[PDB]
Amino acid sequence: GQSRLFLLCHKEALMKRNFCVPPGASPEVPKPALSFYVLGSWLGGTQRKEGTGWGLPEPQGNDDNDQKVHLIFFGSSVRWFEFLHPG
Repeated sequence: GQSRLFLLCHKEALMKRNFCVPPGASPEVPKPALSFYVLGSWLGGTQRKEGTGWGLPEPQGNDDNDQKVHLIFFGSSVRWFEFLHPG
């Protein structure tokens, strides 16, 4: 198994959105779909599964880019909406 920790900062609303054309996909306009995304900051490197528990985190990437990530939720992952809160 693989894991990574992140701290939630702000959560957008849940509404119908029109996705972008995927890179290299067919030039067909996507149908509107229910989706939302959150903005969160990573707290460390990737952690590898170690039996029941998890191993020590890998060293954080020496990247000058800000430790910020966008997590786009859609499809069948929309069920996590009510379990996410800032802080």
